[PDB]
Amino acid sequence: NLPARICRDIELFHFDIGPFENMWPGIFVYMIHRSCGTSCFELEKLCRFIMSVKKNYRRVPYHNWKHAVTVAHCMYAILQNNNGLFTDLERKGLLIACLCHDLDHRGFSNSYLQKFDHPLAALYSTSTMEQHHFSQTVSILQLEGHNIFSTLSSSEYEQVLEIIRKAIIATDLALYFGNRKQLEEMYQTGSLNLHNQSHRDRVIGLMMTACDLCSVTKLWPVTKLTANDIYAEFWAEGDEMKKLGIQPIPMMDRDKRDEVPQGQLGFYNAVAIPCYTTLTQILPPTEPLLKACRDNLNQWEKVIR
Ligand SMILES: COc1cc2ncnc(N3CC[C@@H](Oc4cnc5ccccc5n4)C3)c2cc1OC
Ligand SMILES: [Mg+2]
Ligand SMILES: [Zn+2]
Repeated sequence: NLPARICRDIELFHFDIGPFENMWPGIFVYMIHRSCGTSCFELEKLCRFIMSVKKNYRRVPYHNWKHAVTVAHCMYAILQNNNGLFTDLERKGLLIACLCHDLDHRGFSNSYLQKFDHPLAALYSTSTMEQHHFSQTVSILQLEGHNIFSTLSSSEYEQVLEIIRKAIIATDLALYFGNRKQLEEMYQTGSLNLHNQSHRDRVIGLMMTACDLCSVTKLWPVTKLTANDIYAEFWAEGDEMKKLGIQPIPMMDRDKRDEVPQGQLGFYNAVAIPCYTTLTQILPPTEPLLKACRDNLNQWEKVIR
């Protein structure tokens, strides 16, 4: 049961889940119980499911089990501050999707799997790792004693698996540019309709981006330390590009590590700032995510000065 500090701070968008792994299942149970009532799930089955999810994340620098529970926490905070917009089934699907959305990641991009000619890239030619993450989730749910949705009707099971598949695939950041461009146009023409399932699927895709990127919405010491882990994987991938005989892009080239601050400025301006600006226009109570992101941009601008 939750320590008082955590019961309080868990409600902040910039909560950090701490270094005790064994506290994370209970943090996730607490969130999904607070969002979806306690009858939502059988505690034993859900416990079994969380441990199996944990076991199928790898010990890589950034796309690991801590990233998964962090992305789930950001979704919890968005859903808690947007009471009555999403259904109980959407709330449960989206927290499950976040916990599962990088299952079995090895720390390499879809672009590297494609250049390597990995077998996953023949199986899933677009959104390769994300199609795999969703495949892993379904395989885990299919293990004995792991069907945390066994009390739903067949129709509601199929519906929640669809909420989860679309939410996982939307974490392919290649898809975010076009999604956010469509949402911005809907917002500005006043045509966005949350009753329209295609529009609602877009807003959930943007939620998934905002949660996947949320290191840039923590406080600066967290954001800066997290950036170490993000570059650790990118530089490992850049080494592997070099070994295939392909010069990596600068972000993946550890010899270009002095240009980190400039690369962060690029990212914030092209991706994170527009992402949280669009999200705040659609869901005004997400505004703290945007304010934290602007503060971090100003920190990277300070490092440059
Ligand atoms: C907080 O630091 C982060 C966090 C990430 N989380 C998840 N995926 C990331 N990437 C996926 C492929 C890449 O995608 C892209 C897409 N578009 C751009 C535009 C301008 C600069 C960089 C851009 N990168 C980079 C980053 C990248 C990053 O900073 C350099
Ligand atoms: Mg991912
Ligand atoms: Zn992720």
